[PDB]
Amino acid sequence: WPRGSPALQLVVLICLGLMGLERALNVLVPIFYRNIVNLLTEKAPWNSLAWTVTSYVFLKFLQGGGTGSTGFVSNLRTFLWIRVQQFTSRRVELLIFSHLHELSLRWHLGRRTGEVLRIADRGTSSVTGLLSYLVFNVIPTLADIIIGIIYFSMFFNAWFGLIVFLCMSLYLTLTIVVTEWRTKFRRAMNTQENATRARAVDSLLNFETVKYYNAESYEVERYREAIIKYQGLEWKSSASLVLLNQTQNLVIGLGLLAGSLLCAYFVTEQKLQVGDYVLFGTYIIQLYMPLNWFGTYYRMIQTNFIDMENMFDLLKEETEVKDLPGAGPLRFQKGRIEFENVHFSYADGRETLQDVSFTVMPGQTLALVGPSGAGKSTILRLLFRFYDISSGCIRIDGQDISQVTQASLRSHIGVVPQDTVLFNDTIADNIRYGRVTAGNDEVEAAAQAAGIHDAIMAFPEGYRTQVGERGLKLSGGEKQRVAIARTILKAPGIILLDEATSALDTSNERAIQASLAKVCANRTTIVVAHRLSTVVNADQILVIKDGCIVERGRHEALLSRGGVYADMWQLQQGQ
Amino acid sequence: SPALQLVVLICLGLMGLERALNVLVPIFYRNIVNLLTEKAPWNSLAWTVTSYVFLKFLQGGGTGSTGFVSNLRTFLWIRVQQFTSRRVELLIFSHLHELSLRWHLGRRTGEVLRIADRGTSSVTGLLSYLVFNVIPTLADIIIGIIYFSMFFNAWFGLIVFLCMSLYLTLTIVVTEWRTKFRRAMNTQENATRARAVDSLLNFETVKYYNAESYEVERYREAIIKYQGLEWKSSASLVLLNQTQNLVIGLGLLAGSLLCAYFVTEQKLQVGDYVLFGTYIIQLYMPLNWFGTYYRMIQTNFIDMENMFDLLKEETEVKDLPGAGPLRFQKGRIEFENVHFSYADGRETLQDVSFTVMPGQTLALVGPSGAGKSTILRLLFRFYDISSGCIRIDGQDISQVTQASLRSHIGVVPQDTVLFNDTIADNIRYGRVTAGNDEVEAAAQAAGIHDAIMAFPEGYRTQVGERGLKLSGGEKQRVAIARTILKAPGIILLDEATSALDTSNERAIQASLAKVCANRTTIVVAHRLSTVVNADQILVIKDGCIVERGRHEALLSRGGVYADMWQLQQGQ
Ligand SMILES: CC1=C(CCC(=O)O)c2cc3nc(cc4[nH]c(cc5[nH]c(cc1n2)c(C)c5CCC(=O)O)c(CCC(=O)O)c4C)C(CCC(=O)O)=C3C
Ligand SMILES: CC(C)CCC[C@@H](C)[C@H]1CC[C@H]2[C@@H]3CC=C4C[C@@H](OC(=O)CCC(=O)O)CC[C@]4(C)[C@H]3CC[C@]12C
Ligand SMILES: CC(C)CCC[C@@H](C)[C@H]1CC[C@H]2[C@@H]3CC=C4C[C@@H](OC(=O)CCC(=O)O)CC[C@]4(C)[C@H]3CC[C@]12C
Ligand SMILES: CC(C)CCC[C@@H](C)[C@H]1CC[C@H]2[C@@H]3CC=C4C[C@@H](OC(=O)CCC(=O)O)CC[C@]4(C)[C@H]3CC[C@]12C
Ligand SMILES: CC(C)CCC[C@@H](C)[C@H]1CC[C@H]2[C@@H]3CC=C4C[C@@H](OC(=O)CCC(=O)O)CC[C@]4(C)[C@H]3CC[C@]12C
Ligand SMILES: CC(C)CCC[C@@H](C)[C@H]1CC[C@H]2[C@@H]3CC=C4C[C@@H](OC(=O)CCC(=O)O)CC[C@]4(C)[C@H]3CC[C@]12C
Repeated sequence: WPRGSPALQLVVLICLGLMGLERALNVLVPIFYRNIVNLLTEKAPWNSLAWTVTSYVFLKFLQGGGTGSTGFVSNLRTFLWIRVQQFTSRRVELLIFSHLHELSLRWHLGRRTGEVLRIADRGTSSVTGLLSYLVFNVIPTLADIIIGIIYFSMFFNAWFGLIVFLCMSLYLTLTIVVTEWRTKFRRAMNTQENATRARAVDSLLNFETVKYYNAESYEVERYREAIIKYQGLEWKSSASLVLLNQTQNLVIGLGLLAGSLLCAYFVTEQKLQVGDYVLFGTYIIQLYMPLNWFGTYYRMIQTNFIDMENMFDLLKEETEVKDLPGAGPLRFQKGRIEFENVHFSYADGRETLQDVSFTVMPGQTLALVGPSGAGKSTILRLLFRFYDISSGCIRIDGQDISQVTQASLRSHIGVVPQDTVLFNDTIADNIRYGRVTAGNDEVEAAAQAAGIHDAIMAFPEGYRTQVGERGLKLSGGEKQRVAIARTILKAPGIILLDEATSALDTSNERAIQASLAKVCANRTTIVVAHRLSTVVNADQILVIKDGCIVERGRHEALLSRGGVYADMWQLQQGQ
Repeated sequence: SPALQLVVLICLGLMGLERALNVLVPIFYRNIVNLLTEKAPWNSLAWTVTSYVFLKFLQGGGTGSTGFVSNLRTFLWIRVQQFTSRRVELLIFSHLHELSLRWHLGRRTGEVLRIADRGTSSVTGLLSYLVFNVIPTLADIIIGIIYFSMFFNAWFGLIVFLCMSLYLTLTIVVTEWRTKFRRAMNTQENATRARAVDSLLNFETVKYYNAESYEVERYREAIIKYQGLEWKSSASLVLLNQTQNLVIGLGLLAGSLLCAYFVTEQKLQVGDYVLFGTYIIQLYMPLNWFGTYYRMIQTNFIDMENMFDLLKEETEVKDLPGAGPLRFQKGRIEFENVHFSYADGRETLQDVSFTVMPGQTLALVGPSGAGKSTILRLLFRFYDISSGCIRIDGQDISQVTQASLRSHIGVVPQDTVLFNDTIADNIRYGRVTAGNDEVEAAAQAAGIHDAIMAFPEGYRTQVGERGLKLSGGEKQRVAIARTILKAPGIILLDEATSALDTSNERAIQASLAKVCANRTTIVVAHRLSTVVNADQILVIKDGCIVERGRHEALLSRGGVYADMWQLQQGQ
C-alpha cells in the first residue's frame, strides 16, 4: 500500500482483494464440480441442474487454468496490476538515474554507460519481478496449501489432509533440492558454453593466420571437438532437468494414487459419495499446476538476487567529495580570484598541481597558453568543483568555495566547453539549453545575437528542425555559436573557455571571436587555448611547467623572454 | 548414421503413443466414474483406478509439468537435434572460412556467429515446431472431432469442430493485432534507451549546464509515454487471453448443458460429463501454447532466411578456371605488367616491375604506412588480377587452383596471433602432418626452446587469453618456428624487427639466414640489416617504381630515401 496517490492505494487494495477472490474461487470450482456430479448420479430436475452447471461453468471461466489460460480474475488482476508496476518502476528508474547523474566526474571517466544502464534496467526488472513473484506466488500458493490441509481435514476425511500435507512437503522439498542440483549443472553448462563460443569466435577472427597456414581443416576439426564436448555436457544438464520433472510427476502420481484409492475405498464403503472422489481428483491437479510453476519462479529468483544487491550497491555509492550541509549560498560581485598554496595530487596526468599562486586581475583576461598536456583543463575542472582541494585557498570574491553551495555557484557561474557535444534533438532546445526556463522569443533573440540565424535559413524547416545523429549535421563553428548563445543565456559571473585545434573558416572565425570579446567584456576570464588569435586578444599569460608557475607577463614579454610561448610563436610564425 | 534413424523412428512412435494417451486417460476416467456410480466390485475398481493414475502419470497433466512420454521424447530427441545442429554449424563454418575475406573483412565476427547460432536455433526450433506442435495438435484436433463425432452423438463433434476452428481463427486475428502493437512498442523501446544512453554520455555538458533537472524531467516524460504504450500492450494481450478464455467457456458451457440434458435423458451415462468436462480442458490447454508458436514462426523464418542468405551465397574471389596444379620446382618470383583495378584507395597496380630467379633475395621499400601488406595479400591469392600475368616458378597463378599455391608459400606477418592454449598445438599449428618428435625438434631448431624451458611449465604452459601472456619477440620466434616446421617450398616474408632487443633481433636474422639457406625471400622492411639482406632493392610509390639499386647506391642517390633513413636512425 504505497502512499503516493489515493488512486494507487485503491488499485492496490482492489487488486489484493481480487487476489483474495481468486483464492476463494479456487475452492468453490471443485466444490461446485462435486455438486454437479451428485446431481447427475442420482436423478435431478433439469431446471435446477442447468443453473448449477452454468454457475460452475462461469466460475471455471473465472479461473480457466493454473498459469495457463489463467482466467477472467487473474487476467483482470494482471491488467490492473500493471498500473502500480508502472509507478514503482518509474520511481526507481528516476531515482537511480538522478543518482547516476549525481555522481562525480572521476566515477564517470573510465566505466561506460550501457554496461551500467543495463544494470539499472535489469535491477528495476528484478525488483518488479520480486514483488510480483512474492505477492502473487509465495503467499497465494502457501494459502492454497493451508486451504487444502484445512478443507480436506475438516469437511472431507482427515487422512486426506494427511496425504495432501505429506505430498506437499515431499514435493516442495524434492523440488528445492533438485533445483540446487540442477543449478550446479546450469553453471557447468554455461562455463563450457563460454569456452566453445570463445574458441569459435577467435578462431574465425584470426582468419589472416588461418589463411596463412592452410588451417581450415584442423580448424573445422577442433571446432567440431568443442561442439562435441558442449553436447556431451548439455546432455547431462538436460537429463537432470528430465529427472527433476519426472520425479515431480512421480510424487504427484503417488499422492493422487493414495488419495484416489483411499477415496474409492471410502466411497465403496459409502462414507463418501462419488462427487467427493471427483472433487479430490480435480482439486489436486488444480493444486499442483501452479506449483510446478512455483519451482520455475524459484529458479528465476536466483538471477534477481544477484541483480538486486548490485542495484543496491550502485544506489548507495555516492562520492560526496565536498558540500556545505547548511545550503549556504554565494555572495559574488566582481570576480576576485585567490591562489594561495594551492596543491593537489592529480591522477592519470603528466602535469599535477604544484603550489600555484598567481591571482588573476578581476575584469581582465589572464590566459593560460603553454606546454603540451591537459593540466589547463585540469585546473579548469578543479575551479569548476570537479576535484577536491588537497591544500589551497580558492576564494571567488573573498569566500571559500568549499562552503558556498553548488546551486549558488552554477547560478552565479557559466563556463563553455571546447567540444560541443549535442543530442539528436531540435535546435530550439539546444539554444534554450543555456536556460531552459527562458522564453522562446528571447532564445531566438539570443540565437540571432550569437548569429545562428544563417543555419536557421539553411535548415529544411528553420527553428523547428531536427539536428543530430537522427537529424541534420552542423559544423563546429555553428555549434560553438550555439554554445556562446547558451552561456549568454545562462548569464555568467565569470567565463572560462577552451577550443580544440580546429577553426572552420575565417568568415565565421571573425564573428565568433568578436562575440567572444563581447561576452568576455564586463567579465574576468581565465581562458585556455592553442589558437594564436584567441591568445593575442588576451593580454597577460600564465605558463606552467608540471604544476608550478614558471613564466609570467604578457605575450610580447614572453616573446622577449624567449620562453616556451616565444618558441611556439616562432613555430606558428614559420611552420 | 543409422542409429539416428533408430532414434527418430522411436521418437515418432513415442509421439504416437503420446497421442494414444491423450484419448485413453479421459476414457479411463469415464470408466472409473461409471464403475463408481453403480456399486463397485473393489477388486476391479482398485485396479482400474491405479491403471488410470498410472496413465495420467504418463500424460502428466495437460502440458507443463509434462508427462513421462513427453519428457522421454524431449530427452531422446536431443540426440538428433545435436546431430543436425552440429552438422549445419560445421557447414556454416566451413563455407564461412571458405567464404572470401572481401565480405568477411567487411563484417565483424561477433554478429556473424550471432546470426549463425540464431539460424541454427531457428532450424531446430522450426523443425521441432513443425513436427512436434503442428502435426501433433492438428492430430489431436482430428482425434477429438472423430471421437466425439462417431463414438458419440454428432452434436458434440459439432461443438468441438466449431470450437477448435473458431479458437484457432480468433487466435490468428488477435495475434496479428498484438503483433502490430509489438512492433510499435519495440521501436519506441529503441527510442527510450537511445536517448537514455545519449544523456549519460553527454553528462559532462549537462554538468556545465546544471541541466540535470531538465534531463530527468525529459526522461520521465518520455518514459511516461512508454508507460502508456506498455498499458496498451498488456490490454491487448489480456484481450487475446480473455477472448480465448471465452471460447473455452462457450465450448464447456454448451457441452456441459447439452451433456447434462442427455444424461438426464439417459442417452448419455453419468461418467460422460466428467469425460467431456476434463477432456475439453485437456484439448484446450495445449492450444494456449499454439499462439506462442504462431508468434515464434515470424522470428524463426526471418532468421532462417537470413541463414540461407549468408550460407547458400558465395563471395569466392579466386575463381577456378582450370584449377590445375602448379609445376613449381625451384621458385622463380615474377611480378610483371599487371594492371590490377583497386577502389577506396590509391594502391592500384600500375605495372610494378621486378622478378628474381632462385638465388636472389628480394626487397621492397617506399613511403610510410602499413598498406604495404596489400602486395603480400595479392601475393598469397586473396584478390585476383584484372589484366596481366603473375608467375611463380614460371607458372601463371591465374589458372591453377588456390590450394596449389596455398601450401608452397611461407609468410610470417608482423604478429602471428597466439591462441588461448598450450604451445604443443601452437607448434602443431604450423603443420599437422608431422610428428611430435620433429615438431619439438624444430622447436629447438628455431631457438624458441630456451624461453620455453625458461618458463616455469615448459612444453605444457598455458598461454593466451585463457593462459599466460607472452612477449612480441617470443611470439615472433614462435611464428618462425611454425614456418620452419612447415618447410614451405619458397618463402615470401614479412618481418617485424621492431628494435626491442638487439639480441633477439640477431636471433631473428640468424633465423632469416637459416630459412633463406639457398632459397629466396622477398622482404618488406625499413631497417638496415633487413634491407641489405636482399640482393636488390626497389622503391615503389603506390605501384610506381621510381628507383632501383642497392643500399649504398640509394644512399648515394641521397634523396627522400636517405633522409627518411637517417631521420629514423637518428636526430
Ligand atoms: C508463460 C511464460 C512467461 C510469461 C509469464 C511471466 O512473464 O511471468 C515467460 C516469461 C519470460 N520468458 C523469457 C524468456 C525466455 N523464455 C523461454 C522459454 C520458455 N518460456 C516459457 C514460458 C513463459 N516464460 C517456458 C515454459 C519456456 C520453455 C519452452 C519454450 O522454449 O518455448 C525462452 C527460450 C525460447 C526458445 O528457446 O525458443 C526465452 C528466451 C523472459 C525474458 C524476456 C524475454 O526474452 O522475452 C520472460 C520474463
Ligand atoms: C490476504 C489474502 C492472502 C487473503 C486470502 C484469503 C483466502 C485464501 C481465504 C480466506 C477465507 C477463505 C474462505 C473461508 C471459508 C470458505 C467456505 C468453504 O465451504 C465450506 O465451509 C464447506 C464447503 C463444502 O461443503 O465442501 C469453501 C471455501 C471458503 C469460501 C474459503 C475460500 C478461501 C478464503 C476466501
Ligand atoms: C457474454 C457472451 C459471451 C454471452 C454469454 C451468454 C450466457 C451468459 C448465456 C447464454 C446461454 C445461457 C443459458 C441458456 C439456457 C439456460 C437454461 C435455463 O433453464 C431453462 O429455462 C431450461 C429450458 C431452456 O433453456 O429452454 C436457465 C438459464 C440458462 C442456464 C442460460 C444462462 C445464461 C447463458 C449461459
Ligand atoms: C500418428 C500419431 C498422430 C498417432 C495417432 C494415434 C491414433 C491413430 C490411434 C492410436 C491408438 C488409438 C486408440 C486405440 C483404442 C481406442 C479405444 C476406442 O474405444 C472404443 O470404444 C472403440 C472400440 C469398441 O467399439 O469397443 C476409442 C478410440 C481409441 C482411444 C483409439 C483412438 C485413436 C488412437 C489414439
Ligand atoms: C515408481 C515407484 C516409486 C513405486 C510406485 C509404487 C506403485 C508401483 C505401487 C504403490 C501402490 C500400489 C497399489 C496398491 C494397491 C493395490 C490394490 C491391490 O488390490 C488387491 O487385490 C489388494 C487389496 C485389497 O484386498 O483390496 C492390487 C495392487 C494395487 C493396485 C497396487 C499396484 C502397485 C502400486 C500402484
Ligand atoms: C460458438 C461455438 C461454441 C458453437 C456453438 C454451437 C451451439 C450454439 C449449437 C451447436 C450444438 C447445438 C445443439 C445440438 C442439439 C440440440 C438438442 C436438440 O434436442 C434434441 O435433439 C433432443 C433429442 C432427445 O430427446 O434425445 C435441441 C437443440 C440443441 C440443444 C442444439 C442447440 C444449439 C447448439 C448448442
